[PDB]
Amino acid sequence: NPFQFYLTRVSGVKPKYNSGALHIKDILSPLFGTLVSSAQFNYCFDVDWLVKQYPPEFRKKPILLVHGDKREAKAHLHAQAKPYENISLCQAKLDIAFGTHHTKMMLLLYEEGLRVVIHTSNLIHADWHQKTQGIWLSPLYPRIADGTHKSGESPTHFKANLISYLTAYNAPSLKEWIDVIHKHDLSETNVYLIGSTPGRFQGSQKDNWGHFRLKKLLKDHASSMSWPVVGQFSSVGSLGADESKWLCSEFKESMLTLGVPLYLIYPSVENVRTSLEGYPAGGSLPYSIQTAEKQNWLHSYFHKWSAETSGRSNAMPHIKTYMRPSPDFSKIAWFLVTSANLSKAAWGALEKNGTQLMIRSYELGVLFLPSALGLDSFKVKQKFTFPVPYDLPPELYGSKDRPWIWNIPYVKAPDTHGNMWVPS
Ligand SMILES: NC[C@@H](O)c1ccc(O)cc1
Repeated sequence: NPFQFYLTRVSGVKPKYNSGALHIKDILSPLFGTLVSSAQFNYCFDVDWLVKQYPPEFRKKPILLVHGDKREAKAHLHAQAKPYENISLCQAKLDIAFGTHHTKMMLLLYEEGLRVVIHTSNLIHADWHQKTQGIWLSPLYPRIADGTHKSGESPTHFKANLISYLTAYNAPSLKEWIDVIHKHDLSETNVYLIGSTPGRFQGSQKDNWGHFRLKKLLKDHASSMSWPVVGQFSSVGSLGADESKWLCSEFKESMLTLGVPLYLIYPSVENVRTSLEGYPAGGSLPYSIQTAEKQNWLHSYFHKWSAETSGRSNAMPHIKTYMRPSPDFSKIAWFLVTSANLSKAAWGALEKNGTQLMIRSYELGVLFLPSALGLDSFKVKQKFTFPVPYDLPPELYGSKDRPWIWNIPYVKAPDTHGNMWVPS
């Protein structure tokens, strides 16, 4: 299994649909290594819940929480953590407004080596219960024989890329994790790291982050051959007055690079209503009427959530993925799993006559390139060759479908649990 790409367990589907699926408890289990220390980067945290996901024997090992909370929210987080002597926090600077620290990553230091986990789930019960979420598991990275001279680097430059990502936080607690990574052999890594970090980037620095980083990797590491682009996400930023402002111009341009139809997959009201969760799934799909009414054009790009291949049609997506399938959808030129949703905040927007990339948020993903495996393309695994976790080709919204919008009421039809949705 070259990909090490997994979905989270979904409770309440047939056990067959959970066979190759992982819950956080499985990720933190002793079968994965003898835990010594860990860092949990994320957006939302339930500390009590989180600590319980660790095996009892490991529950007292040091844990660093890397978050972006401020003021009263920071207060609350610290409050959640206080009861736990072994937990420290690192507040990631968010110097630009409307930025979030959105990256989901685990750094797991064991007696036997180091593991890196890049995934899409918040550290709260509901994100791991009945949602479709994605996980990439690094291999167990051995410690470098403390008597040998080696970089421990991979052909994909993952090790240096991860260190640069951590370096940008400028945070004392992360330097220690940077030192740990220095000491390990990450050479077996076959994926590319794609990060976002807050900033306004000029010249050479453009290629380091966001969609320009992706564009750069696709230039150097794919090659060419009406192959569509597919984008799949749970949050939608303000994209501009029309497609030419950002979506089809700079964003899609990065995405189509190699060496054009755009399918966007976003849950409809109907997908949410009949989900395992019902309407409360919409709490994790925060598309506001405010934003949506500014850009009604975007919605003709939208396709339904359907995941029969993985049995998760009813498990609302909090995973985010982007990919480049062939015209018949039987193959792909690459696959990206990331925390980045469909927003300029996450991906970057060009400022000052296209000479500046402005990014608002921390985001992190892994890119699977056939070349890193010595292939030209991946065959799509038809029934959850790359494991595409949702159905192809994507299915267009019906005429009566609407995109889920979180902050309006739905009272005409009850959801899966006989409830309505009246936000307020
Ligand atoms: N339910 C919390 C809400 O703020 C939220 C919504 C979507 C996310 O990805 C993360 C958090």
